[PDB]
Amino acid sequence: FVEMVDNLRGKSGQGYYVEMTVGSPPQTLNILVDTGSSNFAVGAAPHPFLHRYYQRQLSSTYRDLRKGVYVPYTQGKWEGELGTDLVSIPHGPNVTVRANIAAITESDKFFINGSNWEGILGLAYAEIARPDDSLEPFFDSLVKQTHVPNLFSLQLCGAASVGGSMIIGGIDHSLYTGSLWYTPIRREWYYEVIIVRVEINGQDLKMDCKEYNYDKSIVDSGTTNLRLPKKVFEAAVKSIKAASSTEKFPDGFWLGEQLVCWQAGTTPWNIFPVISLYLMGEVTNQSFRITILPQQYLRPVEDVATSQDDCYKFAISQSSTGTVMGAVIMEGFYVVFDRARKRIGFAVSACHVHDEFRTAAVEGPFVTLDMEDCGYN
Ligand SMILES: COc1cccc(-c2cccc(CCc3cccc(N)n3)c2)c1
Repeated sequence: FVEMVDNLRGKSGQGYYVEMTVGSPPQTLNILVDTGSSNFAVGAAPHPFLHRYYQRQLSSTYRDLRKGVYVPYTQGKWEGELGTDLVSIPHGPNVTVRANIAAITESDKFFINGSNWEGILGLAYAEIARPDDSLEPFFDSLVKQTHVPNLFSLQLCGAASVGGSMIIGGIDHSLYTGSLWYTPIRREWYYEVIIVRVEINGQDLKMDCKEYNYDKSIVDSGTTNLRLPKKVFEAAVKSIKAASSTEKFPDGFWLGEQLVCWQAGTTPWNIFPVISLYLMGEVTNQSFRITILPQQYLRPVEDVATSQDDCYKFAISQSSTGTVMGAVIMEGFYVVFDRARKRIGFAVSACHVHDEFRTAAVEGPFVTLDMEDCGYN
């Protein structure tokens, strides 16, 4: 696994990518690591933002599936042609696999101007694969065709340029301190989990916990923010705003509609409280909690040419589709996607940003009753 350490790169707000090769001879591409989707989709045409794209005509091992795929988002989409081909990960396990690949032939507001990735690796399960769950995800193909154990782990560091590790098939104990604590994957579609309690600064929100997971809570390397359902976001902001009334910021800030700036080196960490999410544990009536800092939910915006300050965007936002524990959360922790035992492990990341005051934490066990009632059906 030492070969796989530091195999991720990125830029803030723009995601974490791994090098992959597709076809024979190998074409190298940088591929976004996304635990919130289930298609391996890659640029296959010369869109002007792209450094590189998959040239199927150059590959002897390419096979057409003669079926297209169309994938909408709110504002934007990608569309493509399905096929299979041989896929490796240079700084991953020493194997080659025949995987489905969606050759992206048209898109809108998908690729990012200035980004250094050309595709997406969906690491979630077949249920949310498009056009349907019969299209086998990459990781399912990998596990099926090789002896790679059915698990992967992610250390997203952030740390301008960002970095991290994706350990495929195992865990590397150099990437975390203390103990791993595991929360069950409620259902294998997204990496769905259950949050059972939330504390801002130690003090809890006292909401029907069911709300915390209305209609989902998921772990998602492809979302920057900690996203929260309307009503939980509402309550959540209310307490953070209160926690932090010392200084003042507009209403738009909290809605992610304006940025906040303080002069270089002048940011007040401590007027902002820590956020603790209690996750369902492995055992009845037993939970654990992960604790993140404002340096996680207060994210720098790289360069604004209309300012000189240290400008941050408030990284919590509301959702119609549930809680999303994005890079804000994951950058605090080493996260183990233990597919084989249907559980996600969290430990303090050896690379998370800390000081000599407060620190990211994973703590347990706690006693929490009625954890099953926290899940929405
Ligand atoms: C931290 O990961 C990021 C940050 C910004 C943008 C993306 C990004 C951009 C275009 C496409 C995708 C993959 C599709 C997608 C959309 C929404 C949510 C998820 N998980 N995946 C990601 C990922």
